[PDB]
Amino acid sequence: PQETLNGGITDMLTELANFEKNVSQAIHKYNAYRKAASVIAKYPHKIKSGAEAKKLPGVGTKIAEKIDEFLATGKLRKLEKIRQDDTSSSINFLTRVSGIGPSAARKFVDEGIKTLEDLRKNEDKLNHHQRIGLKYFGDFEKRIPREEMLQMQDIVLNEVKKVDSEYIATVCGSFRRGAESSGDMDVLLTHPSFTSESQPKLLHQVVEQLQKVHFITDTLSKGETKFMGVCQLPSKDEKEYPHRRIDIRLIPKDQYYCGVLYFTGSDIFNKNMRAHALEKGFTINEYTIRPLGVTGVAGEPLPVDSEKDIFDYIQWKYREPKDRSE
DNA sequence: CCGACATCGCATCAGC
DNA sequence: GCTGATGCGA
DNA sequence: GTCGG
Ligand SMILES: Cc1cn([C@H]2C[C@H](O)[C@@H](COP(=O)(O)NP(=O)(O)OP(=O)(O)O)O2)c(=O)[nH]c1=O
Ligand SMILES: [Mg+2]
Ligand SMILES: [Mg+2]
Ligand code: NA
Ligand code: NA
Repeated sequence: PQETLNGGITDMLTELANFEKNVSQAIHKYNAYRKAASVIAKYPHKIKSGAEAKKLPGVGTKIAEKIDEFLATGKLRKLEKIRQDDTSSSINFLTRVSGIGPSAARKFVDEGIKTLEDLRKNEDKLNHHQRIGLKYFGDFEKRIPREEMLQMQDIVLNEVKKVDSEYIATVCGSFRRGAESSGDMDVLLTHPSFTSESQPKLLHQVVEQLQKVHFITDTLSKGETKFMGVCQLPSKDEKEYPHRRIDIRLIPKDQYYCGVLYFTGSDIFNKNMRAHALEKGFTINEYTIRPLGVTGVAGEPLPVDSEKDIFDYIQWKYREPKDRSE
């Protein structure tokens, strides 16, 4: 349904969600508000009262009261107030820097560091991740057109095969769902020699090669199985491209398709597919699918050699990635 | 009344 | 030195 | 904040 229908309400709830996570440090209120915003966004009617909204799962007494005030006044007294509040609004904003969470944002503001300009004057007080997040603040909030994603995929697949032709690399996330644009790039990686019981260099080799051809420009974090970094397409006369976020995960061969499924998403799709994993005694994480015991204890991971099989367990017929927005 | 609310890899801190 | 706890992003 | 044991 159109955003115009209840966009005022869902915007209100989303904003309330952010202040709970970032300022109050209340992650479960954050999720509570997001759940309510999500169920209202789908509601195919213009809400006329808080009582009407309360019928929806996730909308309770308090949010009903808030909707009634919003409907009556076009605003929320509490939200207007915290908006004007220099301390809280500065804390909330600083968390938009990748690496600065609710705790670090609080500490910065506590000592008078409230803006991007303040952060730029105080590099000594930032860790490696936070410096990169600051350096590319604007770029990291930009979206990536599918055309650039395809160009980015071309490079990753080419360099990965160049290192070792037995590698298998899959770009997942919103890209795999065929989305017209993405927020970042999620790469899943595997190799015939790495399974449930087996170098740390398997991931390193790839990262290093992508650095060699000057695709990967910065590193946020890098372990034996998980890389988080920054990349950039080569210049065109044309201006240069924005720097983008890219993750690369090395996953055991015998867990690849659970991984591919999990990190393809969507969030809301996985949340739904997991809920019905329960439906008839299955549990699914990013590694395995397991049967639940007679009293709810998961047993042995089952064999999986395709996304298909994971569907052949909870008894749901295959959904193409393009249909997994929900 | 009151506990659950998703989970995991990596960087960094708290402390022995 | 080290192990364990916490912050963080996805 | 919501839900339910
Ligand atoms: C944010 C998030 C994502 N995921 C999973 C589902 C996502 O589909 C997948 C990748 O995360 P993402 O890159 O933030 N989401 P996306 O790739 O579908 O969409 P976008 O274009 O990156 O915004 O990882 C979680 O399991 N827990 C999370 O908190
Ligand atoms: Mg993504
Ligand atoms: Mg991502
Ligand atoms: Na309700
Ligand atoms: Na942040």
